[PDB]
Amino acid sequence: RKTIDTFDFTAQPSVDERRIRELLTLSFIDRKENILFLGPPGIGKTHLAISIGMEAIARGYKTYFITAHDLVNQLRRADQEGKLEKKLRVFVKPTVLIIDEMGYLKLDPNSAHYLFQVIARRYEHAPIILTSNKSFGEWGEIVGDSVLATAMLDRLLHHSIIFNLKGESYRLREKRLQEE
Ligand SMILES: Nc1ncnc2c1ncn2[C@@H]1O[C@H](COP(=O)(O)OP(=O)(O)O)[C@@H](O)[C@H]1O
Ligand code: BEF
Ligand SMILES: [Mg+2]
Repeated sequence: RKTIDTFDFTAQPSVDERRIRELLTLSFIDRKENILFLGPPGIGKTHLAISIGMEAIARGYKTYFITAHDLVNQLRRADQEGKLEKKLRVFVKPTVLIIDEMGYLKLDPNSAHYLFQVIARRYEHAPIILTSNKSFGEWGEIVGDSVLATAMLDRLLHHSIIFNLKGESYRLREKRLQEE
């Protein structure tokens, strides 16, 4: 549970606080816009995603957080038990779905399509907030199918607000400060 008020914009100058404050108005929800935070590990992607989610919850919007690998794996099981459609509603019903950590783990090519279904069903219905360390061109490798990746991104990116973050890891930052 992280909020915008604990985010140090001096330590992370690659993100414009103004743009983030625009997100916190939650305008993106009615505009059906997805929010994407991209960049290397530890730079505040998940922090910012959770901050927006926390604002949504406070403003009365149902919000759900899950990593990409967990989402794919859970939907796989639900499908094996002939209850795919029921698990799908869990990820489609929330007004704001945060799909965290897209791209560290290559997804089972046999299960990558579960992610497409969530994206396709939420498409032009309810926002997805996504964090990833990979460029869009690398998504083919993640899902094990360049064609499926293009289809996913076509929907995801159509109505979207993209943040490309940079900088040194805040994790290693805090580690230095202790040592020093
Ligand atoms: N500018 C920042 N200001 C305050 N805390 C930060 C900042 N960037 C990262 N953190 C914190 O460092 C840790 C790593 O940030 P995180 O967003 O989880 O990394 P990632 O970009 O890989 O998702 C978290 O605990 C986060 O709250
Ligand atoms: F390590 Be971060 F979640 F990309
Ligand atoms: Mg993260």
